[PDB]
Amino acid sequence: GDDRELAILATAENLLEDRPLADISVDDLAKGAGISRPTFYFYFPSKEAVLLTLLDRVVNQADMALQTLAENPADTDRENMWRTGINVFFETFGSHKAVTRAGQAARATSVEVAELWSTFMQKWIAYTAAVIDAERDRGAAPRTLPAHELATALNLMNERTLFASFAGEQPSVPEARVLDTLVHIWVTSIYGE
Amino acid sequence: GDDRELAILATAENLLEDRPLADISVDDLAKGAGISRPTFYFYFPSKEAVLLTLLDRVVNQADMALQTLAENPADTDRENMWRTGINVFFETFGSHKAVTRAGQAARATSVEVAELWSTFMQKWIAYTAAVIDAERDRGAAPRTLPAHELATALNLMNERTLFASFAGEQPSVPEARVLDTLVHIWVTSIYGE
Ligand SMILES: CC1CCN(C(=O)N[C@H](C)c2ccccc2)CC1
Ligand SMILES: CC1CCN(C(=O)N[C@H](C)c2ccccc2)CC1
Repeated sequence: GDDRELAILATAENLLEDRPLADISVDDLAKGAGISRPTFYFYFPSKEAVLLTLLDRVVNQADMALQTLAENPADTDRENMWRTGINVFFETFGSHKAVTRAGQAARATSVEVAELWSTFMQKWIAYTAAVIDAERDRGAAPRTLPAHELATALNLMNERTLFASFAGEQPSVPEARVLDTLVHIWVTSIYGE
Repeated sequence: GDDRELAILATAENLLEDRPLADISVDDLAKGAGISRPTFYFYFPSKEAVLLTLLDRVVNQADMALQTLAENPADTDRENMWRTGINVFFETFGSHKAVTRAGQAARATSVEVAELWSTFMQKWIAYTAAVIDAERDRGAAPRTLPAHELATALNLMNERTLFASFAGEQPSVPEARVLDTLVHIWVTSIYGE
């Protein structure tokens, strides 16, 4: 039951490491999961729906990890606070590069993948903005740009820059330098006047 | 000759304002350009090739505008220098939103659109890095991050943030606030310690 479903998900994630969704068949997913094609269709309406679930799981893992941080402050300076938080996204999505890559491409063709991504981006921006506001309220950050607009650009930066590094795009920041690059831009743009 | 070619390009740009490339036919482009379908195929091998040329023209217009700036320094402070340069991209791509939107989507499916975009990104990053280096050499900017890695992230930020604003994505920075948002992040990240 949940075991066949999990096997289909594992197969799909494994197969997306070697080729795109377009080059993967339902027969490929069924075969890999040790089930027939009609049995597959009992668990999922389409290969597209398999990706959506994989992405949903990755996105929620990141979100849950950020919630955990938000509830248990690490005892460090402000630079390290931002780094720790950006690192949740670096590690979570960096641990699922094929799902990241396929899921970002699916945004063009799938309304549900677009809305999933859009919902969580709004959440992570809102949280970023709340932290900047608290930093301004405590007098640690200067009142420069509208917090929510600053939050939006920094989050979009992270999205495009992390994804380019993971995919090895040209151009991209090397994966071993991307965390420090983002953290510097967040800290200088948040604290700087 | 060049007139039929230009008419096909104009038709394609006009039609991309109302619908995507997938929903536009060669018969649509021929009709709009006042030519037959075989005559179309004399000028362009595909509707895809029409987009590639449109994007090529937009990209080169931006590039040429930046070259002009680079050769004639505006007499202002450093904030205004960056703003003027970011503004070339804001205005050029902002004046061709349908071509921008279609061309960015084509990156997934077209190797030539991917390589066009990649070539000019490398150029604009290299130029950004050269300016930061000169700023460091004159002692106006501190030696923080590797210039080229800083240049890469700021350019990727601009790409994703400008495009989200133009497309009205959720989330996005409002188009009337996006220039000031980017300029603040560039200036604080380039000059800040
Ligand atoms: C406290 C903040 C830390 C930094 N954040 C962050 O990088 N979000 C962006 C949008 C992202 C999300 C998933 C994958 C790649 C990038 C948000 C939350
Ligand atoms: C001096 C620099 C100014 C800012 N630049 C810039 O925004 N480039 C990015 C990559 C971009 C290009 C086209 C469309 C949207 C964004 C580069 C050059």
